[PDB]
Amino acid sequence: MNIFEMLRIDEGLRLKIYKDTEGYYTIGIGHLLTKSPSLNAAKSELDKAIGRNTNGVITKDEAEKLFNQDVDAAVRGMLRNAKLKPVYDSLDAVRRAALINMVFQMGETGVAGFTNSLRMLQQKRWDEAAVNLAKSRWYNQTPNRAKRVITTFRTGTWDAYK
Ligand SMILES: [Cl-]
Ligand SMILES: [Cl-]
Repeated sequence: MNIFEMLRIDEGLRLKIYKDTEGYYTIGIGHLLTKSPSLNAAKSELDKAIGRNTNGVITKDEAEKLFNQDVDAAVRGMLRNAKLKPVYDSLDAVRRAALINMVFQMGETGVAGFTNSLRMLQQKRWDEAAVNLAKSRWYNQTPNRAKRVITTFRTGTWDAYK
């Protein structure tokens, strides 16, 4: 199992523009298009992303291509993030995946704000972090997804994903 799979599980795959759990226009494998309330805006941002006149629908390959870009960008962002980098580097491979998941869902900034948890993760205080991580909006909004990631950080395994 790996990040792509892991994120393909949490995010799903949709070939037609849709609203995310927050109501934002999204497409593909959790590819946010816009925070705008306008579907035209989203159709536009879509076409710009694809390089074609899509009409709110893309192929799977297209989806996968956006997905690749997004994973790459997320990593790269993390690595350029002073609060993030260090934690990331301290982690083992599985847990790194858990962090990237979060980052993809929530944005580096979003994630860089879980200071306490971040710190606990860095100290490898798994149970503590898992509890800390759970005191969050994120957990309360998307409990299941959140629990998956939390287990992964706590256990260092893919269990939650099997
Ligand atoms: Cl893009
Ligand atoms: Cl959920």
